[PDB]
Amino acid sequence: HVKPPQFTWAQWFETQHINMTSQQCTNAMQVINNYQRRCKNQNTFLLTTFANVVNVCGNPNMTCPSNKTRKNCHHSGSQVPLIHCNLTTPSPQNISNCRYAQTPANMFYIVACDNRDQRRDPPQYPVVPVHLDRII
Repeated sequence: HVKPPQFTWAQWFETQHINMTSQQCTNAMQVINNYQRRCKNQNTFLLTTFANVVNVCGNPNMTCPSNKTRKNCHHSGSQVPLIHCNLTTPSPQNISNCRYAQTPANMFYIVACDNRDQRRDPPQYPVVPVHLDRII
C-alpha cells in the first residue's frame, strides 16, 4: 500500500476509511482517487469516529487475516455500520468520471495499529490505526 507524501499512515487511514465526505460513494471516492491518482476498485468507509478506532487499537492483539505474519491487528468487538464502495465505471485518464456503487452493511472490522509518526502525528494519540485489514 502507498499514500501521498503529505499524510502519515494514520492520516491516510482517516482519509480513506473515516472521513466519508459525502454519503454517496461516487462523490466520496473522488477525494481518495484524486489523492492516489487512480480509481480504487473497492473501498470501505466505517461509519464510526477516529477516536473509536483508536480505542479498538486497545483491544487484544490478533493475527492480521490479510498479512498473517503480522500481529498488530485488533478486532472491533462489535459490529459497526459501514459502506462499501465498488467501482462500476473506470476512467483512468479522467479520474473524476469514475463511478461507484454502494453497499451499506453492519459488520465487524479488523484494524492494524502502530505507534504514531513521531514528527507528524499529534501526541494526542500514541497508538493509531494504519490499515483496514478485513471486514467481516
